[PDB]
Amino acid sequence: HLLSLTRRAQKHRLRELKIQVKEFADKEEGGDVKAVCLTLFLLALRARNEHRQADELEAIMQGRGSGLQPAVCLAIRVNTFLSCSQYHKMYR
DNA sequence: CGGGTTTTTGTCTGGCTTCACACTTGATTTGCATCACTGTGTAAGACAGGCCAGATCCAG
Repeated sequence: HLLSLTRRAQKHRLRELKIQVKEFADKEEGGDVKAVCLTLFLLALRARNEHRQADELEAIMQGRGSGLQPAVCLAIRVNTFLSCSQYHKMYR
């Protein structure tokens, strides 16, 4: 079952398709394999109605800091009736 | 009871990455320990004793 083996074998299996994608990228974008594969996988996720994972992927492709400032954490801790102990529990 | 037919993979091989890898040291940020209290335990039932009430016996 593919997507479960290790490397150097799944390659040997998908070598034909990989060289075809390489030819297509060379013909279209001259070798921009990374971007075209990213777009193909994003649309493949969107086809199966998996917007959450696709959004997470397109957000991490930037690699960004999704950290909340302490004001927002304080607002959440106050306006939701949370004791400091339970908030610390959730935090850890 | 073991001859063929496909996966499943470290390998050779040297030349290239993005990553990895040694003292400071003063603040700076986490992470953990410490201390005085806490809330849930939350209505009835069995029994002895005193008390009159009306019944229990006694008298000429």
